Amino acid sequence: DNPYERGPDPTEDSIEAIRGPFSVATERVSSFASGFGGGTIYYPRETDEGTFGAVAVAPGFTASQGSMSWYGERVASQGFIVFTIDTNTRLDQPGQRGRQLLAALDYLVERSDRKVRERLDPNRLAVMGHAMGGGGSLEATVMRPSLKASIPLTPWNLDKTWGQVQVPTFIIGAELDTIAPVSTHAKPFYESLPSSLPKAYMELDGATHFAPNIPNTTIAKYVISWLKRFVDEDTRYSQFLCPNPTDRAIEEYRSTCPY
Ligand SMILES: [Ca+2]
Ligand SMILES: [Ca+2]
Repeated sequence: DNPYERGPDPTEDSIEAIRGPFSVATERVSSFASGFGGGTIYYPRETDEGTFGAVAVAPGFTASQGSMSWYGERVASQGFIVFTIDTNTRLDQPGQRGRQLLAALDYLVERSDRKVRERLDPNRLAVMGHAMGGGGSLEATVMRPSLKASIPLTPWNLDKTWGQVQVPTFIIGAELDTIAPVSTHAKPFYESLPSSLPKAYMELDGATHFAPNIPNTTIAKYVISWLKRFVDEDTRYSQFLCPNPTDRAIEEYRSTCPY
């Protein structure tokens, strides 16, 4: 038995659901957060199944210097601690965003409120981010190879070579993205990741750069499946990842399936 399995067996509808099986509480972080600005921690309330892995999330833009994000409730309710951090769109760069993602994770492990800390398995951590924060997801995995998963969303990075990445990486591209075009960012990153790495690339049909900023069931279901498979080692979710998804919303999918 896998000690990290959480929640009932997944179904095609459960992975698409807006709210998963866990109820979610939040903790706002504004002080003692210099390495990442600030953020909101979303966590499962139920403790009877054991502790949870965590994902730090760096969005591309949040209005009015906010930190809440639709990923928080949608992912945390599937059994994860989700820490959505502040953004500075006009200044964020990938290496810095990678540092901030890791600072957010280290905050969770070392300084988070006891209600979060007691629910956290500090050994099972992941990163995800949008745009320069997606470039930062890649950067973070090189800085901290012990991470369990990385999800660069419409990632932007001048550095196209990621052959040193050791962390299972799922890149989501937006087909019509003109800010981080998939032909020169997402796909070159994906193809330079090692052939031996569990990896995937999902291109959203007709989508623009800002698609990850709005609730999107295709993003959510495969983000959830990736985090389950790699943060929780939960092979009940392999069935949704391999063979490659064929959803109508997907223009193209590439992977190193089977994992
Ligand atoms: Ca490189
Ligand atoms: Ca298309």
